[PDB]
Amino acid sequence: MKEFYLTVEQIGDSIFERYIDSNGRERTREVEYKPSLFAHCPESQATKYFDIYGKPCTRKLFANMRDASQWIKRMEDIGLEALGMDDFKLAYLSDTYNYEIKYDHTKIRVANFDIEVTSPDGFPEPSQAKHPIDAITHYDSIDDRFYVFDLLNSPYGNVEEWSIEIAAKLQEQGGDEVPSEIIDKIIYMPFDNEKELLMEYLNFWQQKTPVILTGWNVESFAIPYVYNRIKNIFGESTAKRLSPHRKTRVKVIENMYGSREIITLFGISVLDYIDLYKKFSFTNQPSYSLDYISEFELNVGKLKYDGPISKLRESNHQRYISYNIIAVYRVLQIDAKRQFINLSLDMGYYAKIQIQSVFSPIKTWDAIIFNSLKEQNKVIPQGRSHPVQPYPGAFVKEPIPNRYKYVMSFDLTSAYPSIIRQVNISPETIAGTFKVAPLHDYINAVAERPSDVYSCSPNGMMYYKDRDGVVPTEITKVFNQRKEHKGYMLAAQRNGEIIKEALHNPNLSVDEPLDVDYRFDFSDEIKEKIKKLSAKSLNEMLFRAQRTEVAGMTAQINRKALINGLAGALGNVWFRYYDLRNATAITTFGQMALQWIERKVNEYLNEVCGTEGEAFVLYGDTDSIYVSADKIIDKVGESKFRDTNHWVDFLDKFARERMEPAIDRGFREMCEYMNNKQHLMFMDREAIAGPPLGSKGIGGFWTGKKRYALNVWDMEGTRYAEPKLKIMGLETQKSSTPKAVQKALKECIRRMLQEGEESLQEYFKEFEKEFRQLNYISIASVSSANNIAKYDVGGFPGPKCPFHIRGILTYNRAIKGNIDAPQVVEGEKVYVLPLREGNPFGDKCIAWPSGTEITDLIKDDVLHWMDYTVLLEKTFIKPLEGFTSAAKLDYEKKASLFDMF
DNA sequence: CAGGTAAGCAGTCCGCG
DNA sequence: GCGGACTGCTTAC
Ligand SMILES: Nc1nc2c(ncn2[C@H]2C[C@H](O)[C@@H](COP(=O)(O)OP(=O)(O)OP(=O)(O)O)O2)c(=O)[nH]1
Ligand SMILES: [Ca+2]
Ligand SMILES: [Ca+2]
Ligand SMILES: [Ca+2]
Ligand SMILES: [Ca+2]
Ligand SMILES: [Ca+2]
Repeated sequence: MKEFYLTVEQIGDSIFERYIDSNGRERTREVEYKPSLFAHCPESQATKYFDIYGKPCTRKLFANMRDASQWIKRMEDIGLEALGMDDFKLAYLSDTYNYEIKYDHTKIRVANFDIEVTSPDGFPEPSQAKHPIDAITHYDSIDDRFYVFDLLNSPYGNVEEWSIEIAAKLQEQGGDEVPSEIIDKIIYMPFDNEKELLMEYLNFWQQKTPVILTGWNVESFAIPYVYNRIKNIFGESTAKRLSPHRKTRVKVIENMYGSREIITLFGISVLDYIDLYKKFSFTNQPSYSLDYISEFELNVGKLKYDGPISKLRESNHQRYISYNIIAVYRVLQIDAKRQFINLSLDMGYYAKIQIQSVFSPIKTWDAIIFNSLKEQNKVIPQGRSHPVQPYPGAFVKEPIPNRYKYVMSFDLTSAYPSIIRQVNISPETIAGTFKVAPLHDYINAVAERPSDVYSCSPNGMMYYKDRDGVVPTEITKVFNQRKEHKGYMLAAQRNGEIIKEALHNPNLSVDEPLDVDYRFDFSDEIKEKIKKLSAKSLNEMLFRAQRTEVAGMTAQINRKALINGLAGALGNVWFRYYDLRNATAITTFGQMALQWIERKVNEYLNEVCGTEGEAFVLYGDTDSIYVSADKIIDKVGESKFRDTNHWVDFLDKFARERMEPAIDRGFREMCEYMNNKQHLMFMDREAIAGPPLGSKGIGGFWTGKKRYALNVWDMEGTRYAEPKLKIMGLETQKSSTPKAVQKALKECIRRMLQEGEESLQEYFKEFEKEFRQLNYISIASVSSANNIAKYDVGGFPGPKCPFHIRGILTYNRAIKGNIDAPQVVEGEKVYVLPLREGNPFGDKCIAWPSGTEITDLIKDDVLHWMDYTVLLEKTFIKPLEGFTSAAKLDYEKKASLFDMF
């Protein structure tokens, strides 16, 4: 097989590389890598190296990496550019793997671990590591085994061995319900004392050294705790055995308010699953406890136990250990679904970076572009200092707040990356500038043509047309990948709808799910067999289709995020290719494109309708338009349609056969106007929206910019079995909105859009009547809690104290003195409830850690003093009032003359 | 910690005769 | 109590 790296490090003048050799074996080597850097040289100097601008360079080969780094410093002292890849391990990887890396995941050791630490005096701080580690479960991907290290004797209690037999039993049998599919994969090791446990763990770690290391909060908790505990018991040299090169570094992670400590283990790639999830999931969660996320992702119930975790080991060691094992498995289950590790490996190897660098689009693109340029013997410029400067972004149209019955939307495929490719925007393709006219002059096509030679953006920039820039070239490659995976995602989605349809008429038989590839549209034969299947088989097929869709989603949306990150990186001062001229060329072209096409669509539709000056485009954001289709439907007449699907078909046909060709002609003219390199503005129909045929539903409404709701029947070619709400920006979409309130507001909107005013009034009246029975967690608001200290003045709110911080301070006084009570963690999320006047907490609200029950100490008092009236008005009535006034609708029945009978 | 700008709403402080 | 200046938080792109 072709070799591939696992990890790479620079340690002094050596590269330390772990890799898979040509036989599939893991190896480690130390290489005295001699780096090269570059300086500009005279035109007469014969060379094959040129900077990105075509200026000749001489290569300087250094005796060692320190020599190279010192040379960079001296070049700064002289005042001359030091060119080339200054991150020497990226240069090493580029030299050693001068080919597209094909990796074999089965050979990469992926470790998933979790530790338990009993502590009677509050949260066990990793930097202190003052309490024994009493459990470790460490899953190894190569062995496919859960290795369980269990401390039986501790200063906090001596316990009996964990029983695998009890662990397997149902909760109703007194067991722990450790999933049957992992029972045979557990390797259980009990220990008489902690020193022995840790020594054996380290020997095990040396035998089975993780390449990728993951788990839940491992970077912020498990890794520093294990490192510091071992350091405290045995000394530093022993703790450094966690690194295969015996090198570690305390790394300070700092933001705008305070800092924290993590341990860098050289020769290991740590991908904490919480961070993978936050980056790659495109969710924003009220809580990031593993319990909360597992419930959300997997629909598994929380692991229940009696009493605090600080007493769980002594009271019920059996469950304590079973829960440690299940916690490790839950991360594996989430990954089986989301495939973030696979994503990271894909992106890391593609870029030729340390895998953990996938968190940084700047580093990722720096490496992609360097490797691309190196292929041509071109030489990357030195990174420079730039002051942070604001720059303009997208255009967003101000909508007229209203109901909108029939709506068709369109938006550009990969807008910003497509603009980059179309205009040819790149550091080395800048050709000059032209004298700019006001933006509206380009939008209305009255401005002088910018250039008859170069490709232009209405910010004044001109670009070469003779050859593609490296940014367009490399962005196109990742775009093509994204497009492939999105194809699979949408096929899986359409396949899901077929199954949902079939589930209306399930067959009374015993059978199996069909063995099919859900990434491809079902054939006629498959469709026929599906129509003959049982509910059991259909539901299994739906589950599989939906898992396939999720896998496609992960692969596509994060490749989209990467390419969009390149457009953004051009406006990030830490990017090697930072240039506000290029960043603004993208954003300003986008503003033009949107407003240009708004004009063209209006002109086209006024033509086909025989009107003048009428606004068909009601809204737009960045690269999208929302077109009122009422007059189109009305031109045929509603009574001509057999059912909802009939007019959806008609609008779909109108969009594809009339709208899109007109849109395309408008954009081709714009491309010619700007003299662009290639027409790539592809604005395809997104949504077809409207009320169900014959209903009193309103179809959709807008309250303002970035705040709307649509009843969608077809989304990017997926024809839904049941209408789906596309809701953007409204409170139903915000993690800060109480769970039960999101649900109720969503139902109000569904009723507005699908059923009408009377239906809405019926639901509101019921909700208002019953909501006091809702569980306190379901009606609590959520907020991130930053700067708790700033606003804390002797335990009381300081000037300008935010509402949620006030709540936290109220909580702190209420639990004061308790070493055991859960503390609110700076920067994490809290639940927030308002409190009735004259409550014993002495303030108008209380807040506590999100994803948790409030401590039993005060729970009864919170429940008793909760202000339901305020809660209802702020989270429910006020947003609903916003929706209904916008839609010109009443959520309460107004008086009428009929009342007099 | 890690990636760009636009823009919405909650809430504080305080004016507004 | 609404509106502005401001902070804080959170979404749409
Ligand atoms: N830097 C950055 N830019 C974004 C992000 N989301 C959207 N944008 C910018 C770049 C996009 O091209 C543009 C339009 O947003 P869209 O959500 O419609 O994405 P895009 O057109 O790229 O892909 P699409 O084919 O519509 O799925 O807005 C983001 O998360 N980061
Ligand atoms: Ca635990
Ligand atoms: Ca788009
Ligand atoms: Ca599309
Ligand atoms: Ca059937
Ligand atoms: Ca869009």
